[PDB]
Amino acid sequence: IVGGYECKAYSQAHQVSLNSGYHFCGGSLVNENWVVSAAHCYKSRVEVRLGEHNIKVTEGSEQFISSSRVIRHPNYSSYNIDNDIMLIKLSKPATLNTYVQPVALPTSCAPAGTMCTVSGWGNTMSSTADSNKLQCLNIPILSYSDCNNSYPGMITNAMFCAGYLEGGKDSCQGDSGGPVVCNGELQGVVSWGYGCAEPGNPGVYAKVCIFNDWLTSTMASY
Ligand SMILES: [Ca+2]
Repeated sequence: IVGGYECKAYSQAHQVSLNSGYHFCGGSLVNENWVVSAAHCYKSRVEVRLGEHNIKVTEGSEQFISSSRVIRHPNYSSYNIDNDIMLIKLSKPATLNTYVQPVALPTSCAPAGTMCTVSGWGNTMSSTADSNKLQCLNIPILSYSDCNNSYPGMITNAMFCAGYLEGGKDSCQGDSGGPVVCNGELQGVVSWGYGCAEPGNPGVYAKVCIFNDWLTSTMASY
């Protein structure tokens, strides 16, 4: 997260760290057994760390659970990073408490102008911002025209832009797979962008509201 603020410890209870010897992506707990991330974060096996604030310090709030299965969207395509969503089945259910809570899947798509929160342990491009403690950022959803203008012809129906065309504030590498929460629901998944927090290069997110049929269909296929 570039230009954000350190989140109030555990204010983002659904936030998870994806770890394979080190933090490499984020994810969102959507229920006791499932995590939503980015298909570009795919690994056949990962350890999901819940209840985290400072990933480098044991706090007593964490839960480490290995995955029983990692399922990328059947239509994911890397050359254009389309359908950049993945489901992770936990090997054992998370324990919900003061530190671990799921985030609800969107009923409907949020329109342009909606103010949202993005969080993560990715690069902050700041000496002063410690990526080891969860960073938060409020970003507005951009219009389709501003989005397509920024990345001509590269925006599909499974993407939306959010952030600031002037730059300075954005998600960054390491934040990928993380949540974009708007009015208490998971609207996006940190996906891609050109650089981080650069003028004219807003962040691009996977558009969760068009994947609801696939998501629920899969969560019912345990
Ligand atoms: Ca910790």
